[PDB]
Amino acid sequence: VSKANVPKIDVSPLFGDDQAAKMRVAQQIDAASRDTGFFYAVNHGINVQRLSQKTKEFHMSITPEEKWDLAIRAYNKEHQDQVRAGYYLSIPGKKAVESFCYLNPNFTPDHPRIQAKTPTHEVNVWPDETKHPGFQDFAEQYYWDVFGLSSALLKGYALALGKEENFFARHFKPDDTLASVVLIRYPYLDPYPEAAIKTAADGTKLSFEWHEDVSLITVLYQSNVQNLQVETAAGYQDIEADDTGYLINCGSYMAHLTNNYYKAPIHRVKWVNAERQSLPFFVNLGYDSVIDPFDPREPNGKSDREPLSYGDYLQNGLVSLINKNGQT
Ligand SMILES: CC1(C)S[C@@H]2[C@H](NC(=O)CCC[C@H](N)C(=O)O)C(=O)N2[C@H]1C(=O)O
Ligand SMILES: [Fe+3]
Repeated sequence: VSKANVPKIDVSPLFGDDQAAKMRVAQQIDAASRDTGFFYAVNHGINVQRLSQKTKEFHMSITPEEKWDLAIRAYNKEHQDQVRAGYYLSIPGKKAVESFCYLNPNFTPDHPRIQAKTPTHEVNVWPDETKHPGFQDFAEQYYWDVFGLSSALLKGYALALGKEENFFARHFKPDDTLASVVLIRYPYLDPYPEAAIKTAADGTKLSFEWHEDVSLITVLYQSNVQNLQVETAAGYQDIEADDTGYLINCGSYMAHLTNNYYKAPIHRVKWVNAERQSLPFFVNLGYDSVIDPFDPREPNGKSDREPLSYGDYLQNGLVSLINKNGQT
């Protein structure tokens, strides 16, 4: 198996005022996006060590009782209002992965989208502060930390496509973003349940099958355990691990916007029997956000694709990914 070319891009100029240096970052983002579709953002300014430690303490100390009380509707029929936010239980002997997903901390009972019961908007559920002291505080702060990194990255993508630097970021707002954080635990198990292992067409043992991301972009931190593969025309290629940088890739909304100029890379997760973390931040816009599709390959920049409001894209995409690859 060959190894993917995933360049490391110093993204620090995107927080600054040196415009020429920003263009030079933009060029690298363009090049990576038209090649394998992945790059590592380095010099990002987020304390990922603290992130890994706090996430570990939570995963390793939450109990079955707390998991039921936090479970999404798929695992607890009482919680019909939790479709996105809450705990995704493992099933001993059958399902290895478990995770905790949370949304915009600004989604409160007094938020207009909650009052209106708009789909994909939910109020986060949290564990008891006395049993997990400082966890909600850390998790909400991390949301805004990685929100800030994603804002800067969206400036890079805009400049890379020949747009003003707020083309995407102007729709990425703290008051209505549907972005989500998912704290995924991949456990070490001995014996490892065979039902939790899928076999690809090419024979590779997998934890999660091929998919495109339902997102504009995805901003991913992972433990230093190699697991990801990206599909190319010549077959799947291994993405090497790096637990100091963020792995960045486009989702299918970007592919729609750019008439597939920046494709949503197809990727899968190899099975690896090792305790590790996968912590994606899915960059989603607002429910009513609409970006006019364009084609950077045509001089006029025009395309025949219909504008697609982000809320409808997200609702349709989340259901489709569950139906294709299963309940996570
Ligand atoms: C490869 C990924 C980063 S992406 C893939 C898969 N992703 C999803 O199911 C999307 C969940 C989105 C979230 N509940 C929401 O409401 O927005 C997952 O988990 N996987 C991760 C992994 O398996 O490590
Ligand atoms: Fe993915």
